[PDB]
Amino acid sequence: GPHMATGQDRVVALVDMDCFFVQVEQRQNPHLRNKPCAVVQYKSWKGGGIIAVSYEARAFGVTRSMWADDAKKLCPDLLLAQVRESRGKANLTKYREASVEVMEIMSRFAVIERASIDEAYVDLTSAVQERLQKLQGQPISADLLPSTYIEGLPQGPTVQKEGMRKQGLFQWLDSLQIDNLTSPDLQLTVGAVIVEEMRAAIERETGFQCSAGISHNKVLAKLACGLNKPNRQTLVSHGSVPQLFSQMPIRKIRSLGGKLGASVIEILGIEYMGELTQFTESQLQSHFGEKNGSWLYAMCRGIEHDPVKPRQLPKTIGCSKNFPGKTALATREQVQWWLLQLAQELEERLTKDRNDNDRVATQLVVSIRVQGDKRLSSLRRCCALTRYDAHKMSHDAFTVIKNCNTSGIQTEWSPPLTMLFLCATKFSAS
DNA sequence: ATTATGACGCT
DNA sequence: AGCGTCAT
Ligand SMILES: Nc1ncnc2c1ncn2[C@H]1C[C@H](O)[C@@H](COP(=O)(O)OP(=O)(O)OP(=O)(O)O)O1
Ligand SMILES: [Ca+2]
Repeated sequence: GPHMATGQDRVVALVDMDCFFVQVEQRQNPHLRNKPCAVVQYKSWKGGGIIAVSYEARAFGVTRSMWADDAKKLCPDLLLAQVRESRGKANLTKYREASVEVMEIMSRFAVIERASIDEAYVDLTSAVQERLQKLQGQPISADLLPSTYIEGLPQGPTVQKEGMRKQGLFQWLDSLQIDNLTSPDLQLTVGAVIVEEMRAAIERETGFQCSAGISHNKVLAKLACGLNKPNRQTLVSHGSVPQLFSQMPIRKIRSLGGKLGASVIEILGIEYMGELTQFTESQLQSHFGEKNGSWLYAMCRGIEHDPVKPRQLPKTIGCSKNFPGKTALATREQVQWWLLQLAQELEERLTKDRNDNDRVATQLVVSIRVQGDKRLSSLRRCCALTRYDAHKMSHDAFTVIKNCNTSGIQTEWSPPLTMLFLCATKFSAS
């Protein structure tokens, strides 16, 4: 009733760059623009592995993880851009720097939480309040929402996509009460106005297009973002939740895409998020734990309280390389040489980070995978990171893992290593 | 023979 | 600490 929380206290957005690495390469090489194209890493093995795909290529069925040779079978005219290779490994610097471009623009509008290389959450609550004070009861023109979809609309008593968009937007605005400055629906709408502005600035100043979700929390914002890709934004109101969730597979919600989501489905014998409303909070806690149970109880009602964390920079800086099948490292000289290569890229990135961001990493994490292990990581050890020196870091990394060697022979390494990973962590101000 | 990342929860 | 899960 009057004490039942509705989770409408915040305005939160999720900005998601469209086929990001592809856009980066297309900006650099105009020949790739408006073409079926993909970004690949390495080229020797089956033409290389695809890590990003343009929407033109997706129409042919091209997907991430697909080998370029196989993608060509579906899309013979597919164009390709290769990830830069340095010191024998893929180097993602161009995309990290492009990410910084976008993140710094978004930061002008509000505090952001860097979710990934090309996603950021935004808490627009305060900005919306300010903007509402300028409007002063003034209605919101549909012209201020040129790329916005209102989920669930149109509805009630045109066969084209854009036509439908406008009809929904019209119904939404027609029902708004611009008279109430505390109206959640109004707040969401102003949030979307600001996101239009943010997305316009991103495209103007970088050339990159993106999609966005606007709602009352991170999970709904994220879900909304994916509803109308690419180059569009979607508003998901609290009111839209029941119908939206009624046919929404549980795996579509952030954090429920893996084993937990599978267990929710199996244990409860349900398929859709909405079906969760029929269980008490205690019931959910009993199956999935105190934390998960509470989260699920609230989430299926469109309520979540995870805050947009003020963090624009990554917490860690890591370098990793796989050594599949026959290429698995089997000698001591091999292991040492590749640790050095990884350590050299790491030193380079750490030094840049220290100059730009006034901080120093204090811990070096070393991870390896042994041939046969199904897990991505077989072992993880840490040592002190006291100096940004590649030779020292590689030596220290070898030291902490050198006893993983079974070979009675000092020169041979067994079982062969199929993955090396160096990660700098635990930053302090400098 | 996907690969290269990155954040956070559990114990 | 070291491992697992989930995500771009
Ligand atoms: N599994 C992966 N391995 C390596 N790189 C990845 C992987 N997933 C994503 N990336 C990289 C390439 C992507 O361009 C970028 C952002 O990923 P993601 O948001 O999942 O898709 P995308 O931006 O390419 O397409 P979309 O338009 O659907 O968002 O990060
Ligand atoms: Ca993206």
